[PDB]
Amino acid sequence: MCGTEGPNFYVPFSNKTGVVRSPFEAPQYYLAEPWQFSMLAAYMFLLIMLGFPINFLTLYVTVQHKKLRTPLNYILLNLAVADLFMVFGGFTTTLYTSLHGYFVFGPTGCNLEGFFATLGGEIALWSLVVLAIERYVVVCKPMSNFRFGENHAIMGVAFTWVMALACAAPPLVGWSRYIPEGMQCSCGIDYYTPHEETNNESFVIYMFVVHFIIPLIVIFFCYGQLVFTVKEAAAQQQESATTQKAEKEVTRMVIIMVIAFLICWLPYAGVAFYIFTHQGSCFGPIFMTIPAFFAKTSAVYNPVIYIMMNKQFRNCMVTTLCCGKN
Ligand SMILES: *[C@@H]1O[C@H](CO)[C@@H](O[C@@H]2O[C@H](CO)[C@@H](O[C@@H]3O[C@H](CO[C@H]4O[C@H](CO)[C@@H](O)[C@H](O)[C@@H]4O)[C@@H](O)[C@H](O[C@H]4O[C@H](CO)[C@@H](O)[C@H](O)[C@@H]4O)[C@@H]3O)[C@H](O)[C@H]2NC(C)=O)[C@H](O)[C@H]1NC(C)=O
Ligand SMILES: O=C1N=C(CC(=O)N2CCC3(CC2)Oc2ccccc2O3)CC=C1Cl
Ligand SMILES: CCCCCCCCO[C@@H]1O[C@H](CO)[C@@H](O)[C@H](O)[C@H]1O
Ligand SMILES: CCCCCCCCO[C@@H]1O[C@H](CO)[C@@H](O)[C@H](O)[C@H]1O
Ligand SMILES: CCCCCCCCO[C@@H]1O[C@H](CO)[C@@H](O)[C@H](O)[C@H]1O
Ligand SMILES: CCCCCCCCO[C@@H]1O[C@H](CO)[C@@H](O)[C@H](O)[C@H]1O
Ligand SMILES: CCCCCCCCO[C@@H]1O[C@H](CO)[C@@H](O)[C@H](O)[C@H]1O
Ligand SMILES: *C(=O)CCCCCCCCCCCCCCC
Repeated sequence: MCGTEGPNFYVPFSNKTGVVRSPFEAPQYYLAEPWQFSMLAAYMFLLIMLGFPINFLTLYVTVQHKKLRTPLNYILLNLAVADLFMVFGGFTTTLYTSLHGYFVFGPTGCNLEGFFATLGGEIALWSLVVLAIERYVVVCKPMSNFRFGENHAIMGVAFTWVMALACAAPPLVGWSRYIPEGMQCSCGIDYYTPHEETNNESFVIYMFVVHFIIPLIVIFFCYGQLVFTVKEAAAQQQESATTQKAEKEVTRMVIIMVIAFLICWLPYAGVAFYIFTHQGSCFGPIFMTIPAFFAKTSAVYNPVIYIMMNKQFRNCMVTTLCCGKN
């Protein structure tokens, strides 16, 4: 008796005192104090205020700077758009519901806000995967006579939308479901409930393997094989000081990317390990929602790492911000 079940929701609080209400109808202040809902709102405001300009400025400077519109950069524009789906489909909605203390848009808004928030983060995820595959193909040259062009870059972008739809869409048609999560102001995939009518179990396994394990293996193989290729080539040109400098910065950048991906990936595995073991107990409105809580920040630090630290974009954006000068 950990929570209160209802049609289209699961509140992580016991109704033995009769105070639980539908997360679609009334504030959930038994889950958390009003000021904690405010701090949830303040966190969404921070994400909006950092995440909109950075990701929008990424799209804007690409319009103003011809050098950025290369095919290898398409997937980074895709990342920028995905983060904007997170900012507007997710963070902005959640700022609004947060300040009511429940999901005021009803179950219909739940499927909508759950779709677009989930799609956004899933496109971002697979953009980091596709970018690693592309960099691996361009550097390690696994295919004999191959040249990466506009057509290949478009396939990569389309591929992320297919993978994101492969996660975000089934809950609208009967495999898993969208429900309010945590403090009941955002909607998402149901990992909290063994809903047999929508076969929640097999979807969690499908998510764990296809949308969690596979991304880690591809990112690690590709980038590891790339660092290996760059390090062997540098080893054969050791008197080229710039080749050595270029080798160090590629390695340093792969480490930053992979570490930043683990900062978002390991919390889910940490919580996962707390459900493989420690299966019996109940989970508060914060337990499985801690990884989701902190993964939202990827809408800010991913463009900082992949776009803002890109030597090209950085100078482009400085010129754009500075009305053309410097
Ligand atoms: C967590 O647990 C609580 C406690 O059980 C649930 O809240 C109760 O929900 C039931 C309905 O499911 C509520 O019952 C309905 O109350 C209506 C209003 O009652 C108030 O006003 C009357 C005077 O009209 C007072 O006497 C009473 O004390 C209340 O203050 C009634 O109009 C309803 O009557 C209709 O339905 C019943 C059958 O349930 C019939 O017998 C009647 O003839 C009539 O058709 C009904 O009684 C109850 O008031 C709620 N209690 C509280 C404390 O809120 C939550 O739903 C549950 N949470 C979740 C998420 O499930
Ligand atoms: O790679 C990633 N994939 C992500 C996709 C996603 O939203 N998640 C759904 C919940 C998920 C997988 C992760 O976490 C689980 C823990 C235990 C059992 C099943 C699980 O499914 C997010 C972030 C990264 Cl870094
Ligand atoms: C830098 C560390 C920040 C920690 C913030 C913890 C704030 C706790 O603050 C307390 O929380 C209670 C919760 O109901 C309130 O009722 C108390 O009035 C309040 O003082
Ligand atoms: C840009 C941010 C807009 C925030 C809009 C918050 C509106 C909150 O609305 C409030 O919700 C309460 C229920 O929790 C009602 O009881 C109040 O009457 C109502 O004013
Ligand atoms: C150190 C602070 C950790 C705070 C963890 C808070 C977990 C609350 O859960 C949160 O509820 C929100 C409302 O539905 C959701 O939109 C968020 O995705 C979810 O993480
Ligand atoms: C480094 C990887 C970048 C992308 C990380 C995506 C994390 C997505 O996080 C997911 O967001 C959904 C919608 O808010 C929630 O329903 C899920 O509970 C949550 O895990
Ligand atoms: C996804 C896999 C990421 C691969 C990161 C490789 C980091 C290797 O890092 C390198 O290791 C060398 C070991 O001799 C050290 O000598 C170098 O100083 C160091 O740059
Ligand atoms: C040229 O490259 C710079 C052009 C002039 C920009 C100077 C203004 C920058 C201010 C940005 C930070 C504002 C902080 C607001 C915080 C709420």
